[PDB]
Amino acid sequence: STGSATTTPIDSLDDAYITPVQIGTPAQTLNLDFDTGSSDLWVFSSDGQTIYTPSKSTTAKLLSGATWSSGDVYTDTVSVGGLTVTGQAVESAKSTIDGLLGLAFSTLNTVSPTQQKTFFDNAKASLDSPVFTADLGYHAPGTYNFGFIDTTAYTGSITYTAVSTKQGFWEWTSTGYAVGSGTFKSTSIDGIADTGTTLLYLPATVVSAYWAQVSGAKSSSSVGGYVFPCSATLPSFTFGVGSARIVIPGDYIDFGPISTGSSSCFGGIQSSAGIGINIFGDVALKAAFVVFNGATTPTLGFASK
Ligand SMILES: O=C(Cc1cccc2ccccc12)O[C@H]1CNC[C@@H]1OC(=O)Cc1cccc2ccccc12
Repeated sequence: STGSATTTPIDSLDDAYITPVQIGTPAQTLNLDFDTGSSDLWVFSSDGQTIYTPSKSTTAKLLSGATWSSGDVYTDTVSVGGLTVTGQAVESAKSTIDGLLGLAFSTLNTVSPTQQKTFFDNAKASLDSPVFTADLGYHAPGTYNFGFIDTTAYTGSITYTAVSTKQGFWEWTSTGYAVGSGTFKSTSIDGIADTGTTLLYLPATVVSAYWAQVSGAKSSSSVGGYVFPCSATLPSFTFGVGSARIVIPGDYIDFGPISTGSSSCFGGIQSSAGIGINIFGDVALKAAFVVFNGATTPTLGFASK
C-alpha cells in the first residue's frame, strides 16, 4: 500500500503545515500537524478547531485505562492520503490546527501504561517500502508520501545519511555550512529533522556567522532571538548532507515583522543554545525533498528540488 496527502501552510509565513487525516467510521476529517519530532497522534475531541467525536464512530474503542501526557486514548481507523491503519491510537485532548500526527520513533510515545505506536510504525506492515517523504512548500502546498519515493519530485540524486535513534528522533549529523556565496565550512553539526518545528536552530557560532552578513541584524533578548531590518535582502544558507549540499534561499529565512507594521523582522535561523539540541525545522526541510527511511537500520535522505 501507499498514501499521498497534500500539506498546506496555515498562514502566510509557513508557521506550520496542516494535512487532512480521516479518523473513524464514517470518516471525520481533521487537519493535523505532521510532526517528525514527536510520536503521539492527538486530537481535540468531544475556539474554532474541528473535533473528533469517538461516540459517533462505529470503529472507535476506548483504550481502557490508557492516558497520555493528560487525556484519554481511543483506538480507531485512521487514513492518510488513501493509506489506512486500523487500531491506531488516537489520543483525546481538551485554530487551524486540529491536532498532531507524530512521526518520530515510537519510543517517544507518551501513552501509559501501554506505550503506543505511531501511524507510520503501524502502517509499515502494509507499505510497499518502509518509508515516508516530506516535500514541504515555501509559501505553497507540498506533499507527504507514505510507502514510495516520487522520483519526479526532486532533482539529482538522494543523499542518505546515518540516523541515531538513541533519543527517539530522526537525529543525524550535517557535514557543515556556508553563508551566502561564502566558503563552505566542514564541521559536524548533530541535529534532528523536525517537521513540527518552524525554524532552523543551530549552534550560536553558526548563527552569529550568518547574521553578521546582514546589515543591522542583532539578537534581541526583548524579542527572543535574531531580528533584522525589514529592508534587508537575506543571504542564502547552505547545509551539508554527506558530500552533498542543500541551499536554503534567503527569502525562506524571512519571518516578517516582529509586530504588525514594525520595521524589525524576525529571523528564520536562530540559536539552539538552551534547547539542548540543534533542530532542522521547516526552514531547512522545505528547501529539500526529505526521505524518512524506516527500514531496520533507519536513515535520512535529502535531495535538492
Ligand atoms: O513534542 C511536540 C508536540 C507539541 C506539543 C505542544 C504544542 C505543539 C505545537 C506544534 C507542534 C508540536 C507540539 O512538539 C515538539 C516536537 N516537534 C515540534 C516541537 O518541538 C519544538 O517546539 C522545538 C523544541 C523546543 C525545545 C526543546 C526541544 C527538544 C527536542 C525537540 C524539539 C524541541
